Amino acid sequence: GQRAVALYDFEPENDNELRLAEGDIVFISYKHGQGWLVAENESGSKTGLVPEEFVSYIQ
Repeated sequence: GQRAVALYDFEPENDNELRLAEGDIVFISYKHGQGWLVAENESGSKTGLVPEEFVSYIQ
């Protein structure tokens, strides 16, 4: 997936959503819909939905 980093902490509230902490290394697999990306964690051991505005792509 495409290299990115988490901008803010993200508290899920749902089993479909992936918890983030500010500064986490992640990889974006695809866009699920308006406002939602499917992401994997640094090692690829976990995957889930995160807000589109809570990540930035690594240049």
